Amino acid sequence: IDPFTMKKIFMMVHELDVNKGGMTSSMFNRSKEFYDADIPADIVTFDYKGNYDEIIKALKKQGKMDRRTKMYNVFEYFKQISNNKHFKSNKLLYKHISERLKNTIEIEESKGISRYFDITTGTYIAYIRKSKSEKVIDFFKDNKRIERFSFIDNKVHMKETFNVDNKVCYQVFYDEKGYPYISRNINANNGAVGKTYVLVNKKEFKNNLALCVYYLEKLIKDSKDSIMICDGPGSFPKMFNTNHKNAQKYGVIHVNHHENFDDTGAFKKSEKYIIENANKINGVIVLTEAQRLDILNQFDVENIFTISNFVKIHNAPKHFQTEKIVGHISRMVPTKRIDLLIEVAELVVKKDNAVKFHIYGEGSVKDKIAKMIEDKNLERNVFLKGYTTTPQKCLEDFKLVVSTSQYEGQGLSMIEAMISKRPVVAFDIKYGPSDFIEDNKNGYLIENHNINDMADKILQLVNNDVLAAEFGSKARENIIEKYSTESILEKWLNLFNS
Amino acid sequence: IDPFTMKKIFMMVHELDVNKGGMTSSMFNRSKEFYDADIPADIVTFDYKGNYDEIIKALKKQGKMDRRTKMYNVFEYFKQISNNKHFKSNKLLYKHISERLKNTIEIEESKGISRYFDITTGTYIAYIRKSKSEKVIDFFKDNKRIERFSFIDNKVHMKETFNVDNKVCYQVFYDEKGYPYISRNINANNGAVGKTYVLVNKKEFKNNLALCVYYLEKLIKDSKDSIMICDGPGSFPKMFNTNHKNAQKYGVIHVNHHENFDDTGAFKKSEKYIIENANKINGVIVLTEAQRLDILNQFDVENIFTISNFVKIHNAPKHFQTEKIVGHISRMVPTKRIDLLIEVAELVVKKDNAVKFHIYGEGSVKDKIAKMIEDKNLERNVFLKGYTTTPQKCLEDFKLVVSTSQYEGQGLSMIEAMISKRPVVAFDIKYGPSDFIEDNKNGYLIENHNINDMADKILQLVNNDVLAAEFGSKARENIIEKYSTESILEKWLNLFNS
Amino acid sequence: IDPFTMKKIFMMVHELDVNKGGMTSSMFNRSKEFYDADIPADIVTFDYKGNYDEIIKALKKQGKMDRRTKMYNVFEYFKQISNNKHFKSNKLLYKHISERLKNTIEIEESKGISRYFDITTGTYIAYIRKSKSEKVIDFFKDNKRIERFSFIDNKVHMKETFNVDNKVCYQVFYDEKGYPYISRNINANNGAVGKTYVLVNKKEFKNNLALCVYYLEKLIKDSKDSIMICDGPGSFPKMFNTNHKNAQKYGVIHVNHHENFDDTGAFKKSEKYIIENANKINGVIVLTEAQRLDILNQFDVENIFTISNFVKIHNAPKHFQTEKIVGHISRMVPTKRIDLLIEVAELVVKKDNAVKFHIYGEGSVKDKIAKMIEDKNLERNVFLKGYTTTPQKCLEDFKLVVSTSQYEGQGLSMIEAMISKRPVVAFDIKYGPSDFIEDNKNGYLIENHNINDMADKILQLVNNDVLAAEFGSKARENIIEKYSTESILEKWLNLFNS
Repeated sequence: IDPFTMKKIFMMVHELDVNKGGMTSSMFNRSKEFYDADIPADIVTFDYKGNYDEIIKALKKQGKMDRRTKMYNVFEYFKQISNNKHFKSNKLLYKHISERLKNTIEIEESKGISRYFDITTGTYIAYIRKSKSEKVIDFFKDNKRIERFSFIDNKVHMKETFNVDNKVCYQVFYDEKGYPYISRNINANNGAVGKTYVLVNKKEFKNNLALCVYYLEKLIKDSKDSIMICDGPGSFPKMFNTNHKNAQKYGVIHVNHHENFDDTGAFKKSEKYIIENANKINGVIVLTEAQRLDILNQFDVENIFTISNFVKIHNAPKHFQTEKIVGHISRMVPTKRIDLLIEVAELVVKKDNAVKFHIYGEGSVKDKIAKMIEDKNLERNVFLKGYTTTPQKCLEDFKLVVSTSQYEGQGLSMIEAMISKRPVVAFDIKYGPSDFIEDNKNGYLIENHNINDMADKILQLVNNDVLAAEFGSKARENIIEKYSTESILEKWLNLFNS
Repeated sequence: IDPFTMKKIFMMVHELDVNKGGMTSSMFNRSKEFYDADIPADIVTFDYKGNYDEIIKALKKQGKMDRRTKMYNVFEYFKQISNNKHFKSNKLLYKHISERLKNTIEIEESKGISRYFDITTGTYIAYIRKSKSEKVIDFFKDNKRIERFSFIDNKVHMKETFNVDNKVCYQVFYDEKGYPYISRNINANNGAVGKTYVLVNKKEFKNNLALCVYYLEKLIKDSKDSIMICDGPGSFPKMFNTNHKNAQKYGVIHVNHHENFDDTGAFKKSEKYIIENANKINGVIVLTEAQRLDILNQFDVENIFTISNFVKIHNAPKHFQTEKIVGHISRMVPTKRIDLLIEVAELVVKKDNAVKFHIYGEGSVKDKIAKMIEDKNLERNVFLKGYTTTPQKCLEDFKLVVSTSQYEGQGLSMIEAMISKRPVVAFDIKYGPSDFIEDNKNGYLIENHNINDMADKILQLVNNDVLAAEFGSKARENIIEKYSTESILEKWLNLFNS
Repeated sequence: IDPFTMKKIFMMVHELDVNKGGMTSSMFNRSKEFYDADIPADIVTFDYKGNYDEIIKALKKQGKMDRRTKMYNVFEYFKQISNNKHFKSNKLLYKHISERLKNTIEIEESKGISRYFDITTGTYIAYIRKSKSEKVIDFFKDNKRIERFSFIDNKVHMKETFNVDNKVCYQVFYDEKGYPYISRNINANNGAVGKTYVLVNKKEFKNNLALCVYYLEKLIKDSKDSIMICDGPGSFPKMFNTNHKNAQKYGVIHVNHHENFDDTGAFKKSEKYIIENANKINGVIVLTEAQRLDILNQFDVENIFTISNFVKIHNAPKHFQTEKIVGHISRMVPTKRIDLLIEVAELVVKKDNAVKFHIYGEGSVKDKIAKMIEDKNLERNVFLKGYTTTPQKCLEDFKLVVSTSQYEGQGLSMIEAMISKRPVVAFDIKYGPSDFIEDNKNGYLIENHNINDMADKILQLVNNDVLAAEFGSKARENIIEKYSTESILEKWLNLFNS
């Protein structure tokens, strides 16, 4: 690959945030590898945040995002156009705000929260809340909130309008000199973005889709060296609909495409739309051959390719754990079936008592598990430890780990554990686990409903230190041979070259 | 009749419009005949239209309204009072509008539709739509429409106010120099007019009824030579409630007074109110003796008189049609039972295929007929040709015509067809057809449910050219002897003279 | 008692009003007796009225309130603080109002009611209603009322804000120079007072409870000579929650504490809260030993004391009535079971016809009694005479009187009648009647469901003039011996001294 290649990759997803994992981790690391191979791979997002600067800076400070990865955001782009049209700050905006606050007395609620009342009439005028570098000002009309101005570092970046139910129905974004550059309608019911007005260019759009199609045609040169990769399934139409004639388009599916918990044969509606149009773009990528194989029968398309996530080999713990500890790391999600896990930890501890179960995670499964834990009185064995910033020093504490998930794209959490020499006991589900857990040499695969069979193989190893240690080391080394950076990279480059 | 008579007739109805037929046609022609006999007969209306000038001009251009017939409208009257109180245009109104639009940028939607956004705050200010000589300006508040200004020739004539559901709850009417002369409350639910404020006279009224009672006492001199004729049943209370001591009052009923599709013996509520008060005014007029007869038993009143509509004899077609074509002209209305018609055209064409059925009309029966047409697969026989501006050159194309109506006042469409020498096959219903279709000499009457008996007599004549031609000529000439202008006029004059 | 004692009693209740009886009568007279014994006893209220001055003046003019009794009201207090901070009238408030009314025409509705419309646009601006010394101005926005300014003697005292449903959601109170001193949120659904802003002191409160707790700590010196008596059960938390360490606190229960019409054993929720905290204050007072006795078992507290209302002996009528008249005085309330009364007056008059039944009262039982009266056709015997300002000259007209009440605190109306030498026939209910009607010496007690037994003893006396006269005189004198001022007063003083 030409160190001076003019190839560039644009990887698309709705938003980035701190403490948001999932495919964005896969995007971050994938960007890192492309740059290492001298192909810049940046990220494109389509949502509004007044503090994206702080968010990206923090993602890089925490080592989650490679320093070379840029994020291109649609509102930032028009903000930058607006910044270069005015050469004088919008004082009138501040005057407008200041005028509405004159003739008021202040009544404090607490140190950064006060209300303001007209001193002639006693009418409720404003609510002001201040925290650190942020400030919100809420204006009232007939004692109902109508507007909120949001500030960062004493500069307005956003104004919101509220309807009779006190929900947002309109937004304005201001540039760094105080000028409005975009406004847009919000449907108060569901929060869907509607008509979008690009004020700085005197142009209207039907909605954010139309806005971003336009943005991408400005952002991404129409050359065969421009590569677009859409990871966010919700964002695929933005890519699909541009008028690029020469730039390449790929869509990546990160999850099982079958609808969750269905016997109809139902496919998730977005991922089905992406798959069905595979022959209208350069390619749809899935993480396993298993999934690629299922698709080629099910659908009449051919442009389906298998490319695994890159895998990064962190250093293993210095010490094998031997205390009968076994943990679970995950978001608290229905599809990871932690409900079965507690019903196996129930089983393990009726038979062997000194085993305990450490659970890290946050989500819609936590407080109906906590209640599930002591309904059957098990919280001196089963522990629910909340969120994990450092889920590698949690791996060191574990002898083995468990996965009761029914639906995965690849199961990276299971791979990541094997890297720390911590062997895995998990369901034989699609897709992922069947590949990198070799039954009886680095961890166990069970067939997916037999939580009883899970009892045996789990407490087997929680009292066999040497088979615990040897399998984890066979689990780490297996990963290294199976998922090499150079192998993945090559599959990418063959697609781009055509 | 004195060519210098001071008699004048005021004929009342809610509104006039282009493409609105029915009794207004009867009013138009009736006015024409009264003027010919040297008695002016003008029309009074009670609704608001900013473009009534254009509407009346067009009605006269199209030859629907006699050039001598004036329309007196209640809002026009107060508009004219306001016009003579101010001698300087209302610049402040335009300044008010212009002020709210300053400091905006424009964002086009299409060539005559743009939106306006405050350039300091980005707030949505206005929507402007322009077409030819008309313009509407919509102002927004918290991103919801609150007001609409309507323009004709760049002059405001109306302002409307909108509630939270974006429905009108208040209206203002402006005179030709821009001054508000009337405002009024609207009930957003049903559109009923409420409190009405006559600003130019500093006076309030309970509602449009009270307003128009007042108007009529100003418009119509209280002399025995002032004659009021109420045609619009909805407008009867306006007439009934004035304090005129000397002016004559008549009400005309144009329809069957029995409630439609009823077995109770139910009378339409308005027409019952008019009938019950017949002995409290000079007279209630119905179009047939049949109907007059039914009333005199049913009710304890005597002032019921029969006077037919005037009938105008247009020139007949030069040629008899002989192609097996037979048509239906009507609004698409439940009471004209076109449902039976298609179920007779079904019958005719199972027996004789080369017959086809041309249907002109628009209404609430059209798209459940179109579907009814091909559910039984008949659209190469039965044709639905939309609206008719020239329903006489449609008469020429026909050999005969059909009426499946169950409820009529007289059945003028059936008479009008006979004039074009096109004989009629229609139900023997009340009221009208029993009079001017002589069974077996100019057309057929069937008894009203036997659509099978209709099959026989219809396709009889669609293949008997000479009985088709002779009956139509017997149908035209019959009309001429039966309904003469001089005969009708005389019945009117005897009422007025008493 | 020291004529120079620094003892003072503060008696608490939500509001005072004219034509509002009940415990406020008991408070009025109780105040009178304390002052006579040289201990000032004033009243504290917690609601807003712009005309409290007129109301108190009228209560004293009518001899209902002792001239020495002051009323301390929470809003008056802050009004007075505001009055002493400004030394210039708030002209801007009047300018604000005047500005919104300029450029309008007036349209009269009647002599004190007019509407105002902008003369440039015709928009509805205001509604003004004037009566005597009061005026309200309503302002409109998009033809919906948003604000009402209330005036007394041409000075604003209140401004109200209206929501989309035209209900109050915010109030402002202005001082006598026109300055806003308090504003507060109203929940439009139920009318509950919320966040309260004491503008004159730049301070906020959670609600009226928090406001009044604060008020009472300012109003009532924290000394053992400050005595707080809470009569209004709704107002007990205001007293209970102050931080007074030294001032005494008593709560008085005026009614049966059992929930009305219940078989569960349910206690009225407020009175239960007061009773349960009896040992946390100086004492809970009930009107009878009977009720005190029921409580000491039912609850685990001891600070329950019995002290009767003071009783005032008005002069008796000069003449015994002997016409068979027998009356009922009461508010028309479910708990006084006038339904049974009419079903005894039914019984009395089937047997003796010349007896009639005079009923004075107003309430939620009147119009389902009127209908109940002639459904059984009895209004030439049973009479419903409306409200009574002079219920002593109604006592003179009566030979005896009746009470069918199931629930009482003491039954003062029954006592008051005996004073006029009018003996009572009433149910033996709790609490009260068992004490001061001695069965067979001054009136009759029946057991509470036997309305038939009531027939006998009633018409017995309506035809025994001498037993009617003698029992009433035994009824008057009994009261005098039983309920002496000095006896009551002494029970109070022993509590205060401890």
